Amino acid sequence: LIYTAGGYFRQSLSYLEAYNPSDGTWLRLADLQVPRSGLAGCVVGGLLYAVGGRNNSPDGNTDSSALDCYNPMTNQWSPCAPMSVPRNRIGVGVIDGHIYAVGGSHGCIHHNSVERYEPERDEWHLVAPMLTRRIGVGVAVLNRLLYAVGGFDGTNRLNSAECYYPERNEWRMITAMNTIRSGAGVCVLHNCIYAAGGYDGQDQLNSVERYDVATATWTFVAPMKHRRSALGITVHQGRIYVLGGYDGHTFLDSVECYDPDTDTWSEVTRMTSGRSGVGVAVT
Repeated sequence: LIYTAGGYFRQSLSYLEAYNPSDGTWLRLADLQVPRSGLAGCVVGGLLYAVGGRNNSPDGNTDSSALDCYNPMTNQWSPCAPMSVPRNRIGVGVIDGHIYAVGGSHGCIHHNSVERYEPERDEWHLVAPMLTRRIGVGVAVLNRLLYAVGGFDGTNRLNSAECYYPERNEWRMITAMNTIRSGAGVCVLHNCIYAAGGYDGQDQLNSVERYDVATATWTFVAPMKHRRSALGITVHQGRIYVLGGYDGHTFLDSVECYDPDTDTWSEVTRMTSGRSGVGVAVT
């Protein structure tokens, strides 16, 4: 099932909920220990991890270096070692069972730094920094290479993407997206890096485009029905789901589903309550 952790609606949230695309219904689980928005989620060894973010509350706005791990058959969170720095609006990806933490912000500092986590050793380690400072960065893994896509460097929203090679611990710029996207949902479906929605400094976006590594080309596909940034994104049974986000007016509860065979989006469910800035992963 598709798990959503954290989010924002008037304050950062602690919710953990699971949607099942078969039954159409939602299941409510254990709260995060600390509320977080702007976090990322991923799954390693079947366990779901919540990475970075910020606790935006009536009493504070503290950026998060936390890493916490949740177990689906214990329904228990337990803390792991924290990162070198707080990273709000972080991106994450998984290569070889290891979590890479990319970019994000701490106050007015916009990180280009990156670090890697080891679940069997509960250790963070710093790797090579990106070429670009990127908050609201989208991250994807394809052929075991790590891609950092879009974001905001503090002045400009970005259409650039760059690629990390783990045996070359070096960053390489690639072909830019057609669209500037901060806070897009970025995932891999088929064997393309998809970038959906986001914010370009003027409008929240409903357009979607995908990267083919062999031809180094980005191509548009069908747009979502409603513009959205700070969406959670995941792939389930060969299909993309986008969860919530902010459309410039409303915190959406809409969940849209992209069918790649038809190049069609459909509204499939409502989240229990509208929210943005979640971490999503499937297990």
